[PDB]
Amino acid sequence: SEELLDLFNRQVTQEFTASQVYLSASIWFDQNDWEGMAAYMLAESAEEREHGLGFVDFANKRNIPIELQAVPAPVSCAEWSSPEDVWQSILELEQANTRSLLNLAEAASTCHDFAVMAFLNPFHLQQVNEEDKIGSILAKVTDENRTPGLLRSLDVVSF
Amino acid sequence: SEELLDLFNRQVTQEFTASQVYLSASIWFDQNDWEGMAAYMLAESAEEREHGLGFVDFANKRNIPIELQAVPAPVSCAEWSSPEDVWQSILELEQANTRSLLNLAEAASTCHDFAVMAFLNPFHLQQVNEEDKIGSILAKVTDENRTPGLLRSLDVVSF
Amino acid sequence: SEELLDLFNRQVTQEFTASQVYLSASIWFDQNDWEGMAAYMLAESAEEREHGLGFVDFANKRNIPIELQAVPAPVSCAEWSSPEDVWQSILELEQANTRSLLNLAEAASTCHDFAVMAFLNPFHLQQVNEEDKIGSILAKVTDENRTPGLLRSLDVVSF
Amino acid sequence: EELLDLFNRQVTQEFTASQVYLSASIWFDQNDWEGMAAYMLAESAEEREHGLGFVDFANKRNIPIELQAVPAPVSCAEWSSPEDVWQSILELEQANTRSLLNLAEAASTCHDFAVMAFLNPFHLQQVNEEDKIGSILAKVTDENRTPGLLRSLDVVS
Amino acid sequence: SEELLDLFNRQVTQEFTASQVYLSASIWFDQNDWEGMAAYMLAESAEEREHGLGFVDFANKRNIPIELQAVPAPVSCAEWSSPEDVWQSILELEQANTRSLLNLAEAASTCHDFAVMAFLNPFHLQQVNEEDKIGSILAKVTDENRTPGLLRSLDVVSF
Ligand SMILES: [Fe+3]
Ligand SMILES: [Fe+3]
Ligand SMILES: [Fe+3]
Ligand SMILES: [Fe+3]
Ligand SMILES: [Fe+3]
Ligand SMILES: [Fe+3]
Ligand SMILES: [Fe+3]
Ligand SMILES: [Fe+3]
Ligand SMILES: [Fe+3]
Ligand SMILES: [Fe+3]
Ligand SMILES: [Fe+3]
Ligand SMILES: [Fe+3]
Ligand SMILES: [Fe+3]
Ligand SMILES: [Fe+3]
Ligand SMILES: [Fe+3]
Ligand SMILES: [Fe+3]
Ligand SMILES: [Fe+3]
Ligand SMILES: [Fe+3]
Ligand SMILES: [Fe+3]
Repeated sequence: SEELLDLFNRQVTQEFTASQVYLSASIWFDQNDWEGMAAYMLAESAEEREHGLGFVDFANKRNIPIELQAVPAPVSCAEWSSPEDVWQSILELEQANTRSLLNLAEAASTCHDFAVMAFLNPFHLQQVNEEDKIGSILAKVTDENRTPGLLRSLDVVSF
Repeated sequence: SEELLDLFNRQVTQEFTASQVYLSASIWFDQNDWEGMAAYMLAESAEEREHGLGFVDFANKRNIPIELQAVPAPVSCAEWSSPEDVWQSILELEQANTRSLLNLAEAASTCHDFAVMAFLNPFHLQQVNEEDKIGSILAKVTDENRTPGLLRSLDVVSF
Repeated sequence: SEELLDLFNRQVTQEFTASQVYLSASIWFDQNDWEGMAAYMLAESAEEREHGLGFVDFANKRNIPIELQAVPAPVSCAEWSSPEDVWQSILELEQANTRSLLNLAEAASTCHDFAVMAFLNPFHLQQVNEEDKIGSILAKVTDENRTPGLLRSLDVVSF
Repeated sequence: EELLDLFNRQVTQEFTASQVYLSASIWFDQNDWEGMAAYMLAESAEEREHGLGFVDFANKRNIPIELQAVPAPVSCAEWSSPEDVWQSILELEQANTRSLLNLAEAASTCHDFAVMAFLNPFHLQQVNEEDKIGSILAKVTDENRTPGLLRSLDVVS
Repeated sequence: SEELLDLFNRQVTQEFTASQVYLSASIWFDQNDWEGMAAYMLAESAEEREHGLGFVDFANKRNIPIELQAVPAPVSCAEWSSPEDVWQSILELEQANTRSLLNLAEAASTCHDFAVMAFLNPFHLQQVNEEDKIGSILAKVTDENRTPGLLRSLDVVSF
């Protein structure tokens, strides 16, 4: 019971942690003049914030008390020295959002909490699409960057 | 007091000097068949002329006498043998426009000339955006030109 | 700063003093059948009251207490005998308004009151425009009035 | 090529004229002739467009252009009334016309039919311009015979 | 006199010869799967036909008898083994159209035939723009083809 409350609460922190990692990725791309990839990251930073606010709003409706935790400093921007490194961290970040949601669904399932299971369904399916989209961008970036300059030519055109 | 008059007057010459450097860059790019970069430079040549005319118009309103100086021949087109060289001179040129405006703001500040400080504010912020935009283009051009031909393929698509 | 609060209060008084002086000019012009110059003066009497109202609204928001002072009786109308005299008094009035504003900005700058200085900026620039416009009308009035009846032909035309 | 040199000098002459027009705009604004000031500011932008048109044709025709300094205007020092300013501007347009005719004579000697064709609309624009300027100068010279009267007509044009 | 008739007549053959060379270039590009460059050539083939018909129409109006000559087989498509070779032949072809028009203008000039000189003026200026545009495309193609594959990537995007 309490475990469900705790995992709901942790989900909000995970989505806001992901919002800040995406903002860090936007900064790294703008600082290195990848304005197209920076705008994509900034849009995802706002979207993850929206995911967190949806969990807050449902929790309030369901009388699940939310206590906002610290949103950790992103520190993957330590590692990053090329756009591949940034997109690989973003892929790992979406995988962690997916695992957080599955853990939460498992707790709900154990509790027979059908309303929380229902609420999570569109997020499970969102995550499938997000991991697919980021996986695909990572593949494109890794392939284009085999030729000097070429990756730039595709921040400019796409994004 | 007089120093403020002189620096106002010099600002007009700096913006018209920059207008002519951008026209020289347009010529170098058209002569070398970079029609996209040439059209960007020609647009900036007109914009710097507009900055100079705004300083003339304010000076007339504020009874700061303007005496138009010679606009020097651009001679950076000596150096240029690749688009990187052109964009690097343009970056240096915007940095000199920014320094000219800051010197002018310092004189105004010393004189407690609040109207001239206010007038300069949108130009300080314009310059921040211009140095950022030219820095970013220079980075893109330097990276694309690591592969023969590739830079061309992006005059054509962007610009 | 007592100085800064008093000068803010004084600025409201100066804008309302100027409103009344413009209304006095409108009466002189209407009495002497210069209906075009009267309507100009009436529009400016309303604009200077809007300036004073702008200062009262910002003072209220910034917790600057406003004590409304008397708006003195205009005295120049006792001595005006031609349009040139009236326009010369309005130029002087505008020069006063600008001095009052620069005094207030000097007090704000000493107090490092960044918000008050930022509020004043559009008024600094408006005064450059108003002094230029009045000085140019005064110049046209003074030249046209060298031929009998010619200035009348220009209240009728412009205004 | 004296042809090449004259084509470069034409760019410099148009930008020289742009600056002389801007200097006339400033003398008029300083002296509260805002109407005549706006006419000269428009001409200053038009002359810069004539120079840009020359640069563009030279780039297409592979005529190398090397931008020269644009000399500071000096006729403002002597102006004391609008008639002086307008008289300098008529002299400036006569100089622009002469520069175009010198370029056209070299193109004709060279049998450069493309450059002669390119110049034709500029020869006709100069006729129109010298006419308009000579007409305004005549109107200003006549109106300024009565004190104040010229002013009364800046404000109405 | 007769020389003017002959050179008018030869101009029609030159424009129709150029129409067929452009059609040959379209075929070579379609056969080698350069559909963007093929469509440009086909458009120029129709345009040169239009230039020839304009000369026919003026000649009819001016009572210059036209006798249509054989339009020669294009045989530059012998040489061609890369798009650079095609564009270089097209540049040479526009240079020959320009020379044909200048020869014709010289004959008209000698004859003091002011109507034929006037008629040719827009064609002299068309040619300046055409040689500039083809020169520029040739430069782009020669530079892009320094990297395998890259030129293709710009038939697809431009054209
Ligand atoms: Fe997302
Ligand atoms: Fe997304
Ligand atoms: Fe999320
Ligand atoms: Fe996500
Ligand atoms: Fe700019
Ligand atoms: Fe720009
Ligand atoms: Fe500038
Ligand atoms: Fe700039
Ligand atoms: Fe006002
Ligand atoms: Fe006003
Ligand atoms: Fe006021
Ligand atoms: Fe006022
Ligand atoms: Fe003109
Ligand atoms: Fe001109
Ligand atoms: Fe002109
Ligand atoms: Fe064509
Ligand atoms: Fe074409
Ligand atoms: Fe043709
Ligand atoms: Fe052609």
